Amino acid sequence: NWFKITIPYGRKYDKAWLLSMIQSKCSVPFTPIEFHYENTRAQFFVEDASTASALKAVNYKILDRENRRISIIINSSAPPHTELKPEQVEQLKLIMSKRYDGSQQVLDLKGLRSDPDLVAQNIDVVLNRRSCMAATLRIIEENIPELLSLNLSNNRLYRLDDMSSIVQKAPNLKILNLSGNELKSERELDKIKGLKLEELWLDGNSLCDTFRDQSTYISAIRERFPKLLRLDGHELPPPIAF
Repeated sequence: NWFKITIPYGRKYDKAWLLSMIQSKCSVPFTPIEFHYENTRAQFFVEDASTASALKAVNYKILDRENRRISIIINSSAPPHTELKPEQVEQLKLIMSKRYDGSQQVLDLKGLRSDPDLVAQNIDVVLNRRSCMAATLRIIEENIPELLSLNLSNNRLYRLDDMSSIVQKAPNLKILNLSGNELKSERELDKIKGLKLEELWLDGNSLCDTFRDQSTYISAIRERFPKLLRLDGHELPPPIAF
């Protein structure tokens, strides 16, 4: 069992001074295996449960030059160098904001991968990646609870299960655009069945070549979203009840 020690604002101090001050308080000798900087914070591992405890007891005990306390956060963790970095998120978060229309609550995450402003920053927004859509939805839940329309077209999406918790994160989502993706089956829609969509776009997905006529297509989709009014830009015939 390993532990990862993080010192927020570690790059604000002399590596030498810092590590020494820690040891001067830590009851036992330790060794920073894999010490490295990752933006302001300093990080290193500790392959020992007893040590980690000793290290954690050093938290809040070191006063710095400008009279601030130095904090040490400790969590157990995997191995040496085996996901989204804070920096990627505040970035992804920032981009998302620039593409949210407050007036109509519309988040446009269209073809995100080919974006100006992050033209090679080296963070390639990959929404078809589980961890990333995870982060995305998480930001929506925190910052845009009242989201009404979400555009996720052209992102090579192929497994909607990754965004199946959107039902509870975006309660009022009514419009969803999934056109131009890599959905193969009709079954994928079942993972987002809970949305009370009024509008939906699926064209551009191979799942369409699954039906022989619009009649069947609309029935299948409406089967999941009963109150659907528009589909692929076209208005649908009022739902017939029984």
